[PDB]
Amino acid sequence: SEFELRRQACGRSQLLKSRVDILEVARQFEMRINLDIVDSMIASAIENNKVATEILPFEASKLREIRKNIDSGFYTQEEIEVIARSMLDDVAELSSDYLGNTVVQKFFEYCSDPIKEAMLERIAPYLAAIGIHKNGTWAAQKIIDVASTEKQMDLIVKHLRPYTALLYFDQFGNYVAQCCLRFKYPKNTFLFEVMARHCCEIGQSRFGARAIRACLENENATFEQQALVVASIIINSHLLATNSNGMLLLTWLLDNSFFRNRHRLLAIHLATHLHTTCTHKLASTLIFKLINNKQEPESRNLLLKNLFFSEKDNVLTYILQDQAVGPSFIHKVITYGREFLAQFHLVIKRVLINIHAQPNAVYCRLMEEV
Amino acid sequence: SEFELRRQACGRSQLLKSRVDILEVARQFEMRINLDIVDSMIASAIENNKVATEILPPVETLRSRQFEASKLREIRKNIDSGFYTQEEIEVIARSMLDDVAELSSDYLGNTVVQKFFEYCSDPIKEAMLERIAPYLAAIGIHKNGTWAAQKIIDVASTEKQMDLIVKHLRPYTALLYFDQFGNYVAQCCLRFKYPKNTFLFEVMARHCCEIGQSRFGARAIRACLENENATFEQQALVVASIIINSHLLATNSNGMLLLTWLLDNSFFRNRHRLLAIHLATHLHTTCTHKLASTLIFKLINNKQEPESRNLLLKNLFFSEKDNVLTYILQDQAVGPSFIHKVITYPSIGREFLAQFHLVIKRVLINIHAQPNAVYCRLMEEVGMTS
RNA sequence: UUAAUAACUUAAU
Ligand SMILES: [Mg+2]
Repeated sequence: SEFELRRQACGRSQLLKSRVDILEVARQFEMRINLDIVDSMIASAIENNKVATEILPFEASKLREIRKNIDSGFYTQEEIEVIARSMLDDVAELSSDYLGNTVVQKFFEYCSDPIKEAMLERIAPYLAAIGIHKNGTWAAQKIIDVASTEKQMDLIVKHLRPYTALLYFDQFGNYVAQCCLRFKYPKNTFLFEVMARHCCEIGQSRFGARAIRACLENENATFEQQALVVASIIINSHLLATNSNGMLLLTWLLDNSFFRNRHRLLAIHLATHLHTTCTHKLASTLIFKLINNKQEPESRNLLLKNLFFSEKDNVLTYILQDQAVGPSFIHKVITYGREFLAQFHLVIKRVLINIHAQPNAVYCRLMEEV
Repeated sequence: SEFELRRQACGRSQLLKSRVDILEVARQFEMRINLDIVDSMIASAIENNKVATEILPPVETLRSRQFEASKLREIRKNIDSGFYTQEEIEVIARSMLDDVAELSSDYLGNTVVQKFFEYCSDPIKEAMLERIAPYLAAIGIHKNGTWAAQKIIDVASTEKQMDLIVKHLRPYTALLYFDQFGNYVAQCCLRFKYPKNTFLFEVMARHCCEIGQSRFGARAIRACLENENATFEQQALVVASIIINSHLLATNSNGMLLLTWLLDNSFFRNRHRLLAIHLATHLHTTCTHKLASTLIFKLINNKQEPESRNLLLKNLFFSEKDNVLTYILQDQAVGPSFIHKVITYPSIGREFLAQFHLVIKRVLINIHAQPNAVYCRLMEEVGMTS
């Protein structure tokens, strides 16, 4: 699957490793986030290990008349329910039918809850498969959108949870996932558990990253749910910054977010990954945004210490030994003080000597600046 | 509105005042013109006074736009695939009569409404048109809807359809000519032929000033006059209206395009003579305007039209108490430069040249014009200084 | 000789 490929390129979940670091970041937001709620979600995130590999899956005239008579008000609610109960053996197959999907929709709009629960009991094991179907997705979102009882939501949550990651990857399934935000806490929690645990894999997909943004901006996400996923975004920022989709989440985090200390906490974490981020074409752009920001001095200060005044200049050496990104980054960073500027000038000159750096197109500007 | 500004810079219509002068210009056009038809057009032009100030779109309702988009995509997809009967199309169209007016301006709906008029039979077209006609003008000036409005007009096959279009477009006709898209919507009605397309020429004659001064209306007038469905009476009505508005058209490049078209047309006889006769009574504004004076200068320099340059020069220099020349030489940026250019042109003579020199000398003295950069060159030409 | 198809910025029958 696409999940298998990104799971291989992400390693073990940062939520598994840094359960205590995530709890601290959520605490260190200074937003009064209840840690017991956050930890229990990390608990249920680790508890629920069922993760799916793939998603596994009455002629035209007769269906049209059913839909025609329902739209015409020609039916009683009890008359619709007799029809529905007589099609339970087929209602799952119909949910993906180009005509059946419109009928199953009408069935859920008008039947009473016990019949909706009877239909859903036959559909639930296929809801994720219907959810990614071009036709079926209209029925699956309608089913979730009209889920009114507790028995209905639990059935949807139970049979969607193993496929929640795979849904975020899908052009239609990620909207099906978002439909579950209606359930509110605690039923919609499974969405944020999956987003936090697989923030690396989901964040690197074209749809999942955009669906994460949507979930975090949703009015039914509690602060704790937001804090859990955002903290996961932060401790994965060194991985998300390496591709455009992950960068979208980080861009969203810096700009369109109300989280206090997000800039500082993001910089603090990225300071231990300066060699890889500042040598990557896209990640270096973010590292510069964190330093160039004048209103975040603690970030720029900690980022500059780890950048130039390192254990043995190994951080600065790695960056300047890179060809396509490294030296351009360091030259920029400095060319935007005067006493402080010469102090950085001193450290750059030492590394370029030990690099044996030639003054070709890579080192023209930087060698002149120091 | 933007219409209010064009009429304020035009004044009241020259068609109302000079109803008999237009009839005069129509005669001296030669041609096979039935003169009585022209006057009855000026009559219908003045009777029909219901003119709209603005163009209002159909009120927008609330739609689940993505369920609506999928529906329209499939309708267009199945029509293009021939999977639909003409009856199946008409069933769908009849179910959307409450919606065709608002859909006509939609990015997708406009393509579907087009197909509906291409494929439905005439009763269903008339049924759709009865819902769309009061907004056709609005649809007509929409960047999307104009494709649907022009289609509806181009496929108007019955008399009931043309009359509906003419009925519900006439109040907005002037507004359509002003619009970058609506002016093509108005031209689509030229297909209707005489006498149904006459409303286009009535509006062009009454509002010749406002329309002829606009980038799109002036070019639309030129297109209508060159259209194969414009009778000689319709051409003469509008061209004569252009002549009696020449002093206003000559003040911008769009109206000047109409006058340059008329002169280079060579189909209307006595165009140069009739144009100069009218422009001789408006020498104050033309000879002081940057662009209009260019035309007046061309009308005199033309040696092959001697009668025109004689009437122009008599009214230029020999006016009551010198008020025409006074106004021109009182102007700074255009006036004096024009008179000097008229003098220093070897086509006047010498008996008349001294007569012109006398009056200009008298005006500049009675103006108390100083010999600065404006009047230095001209003052030496008549005496004054050296 | 003035022409011209919307927005969205992850949607879709
Ligand atoms: Mg798009």
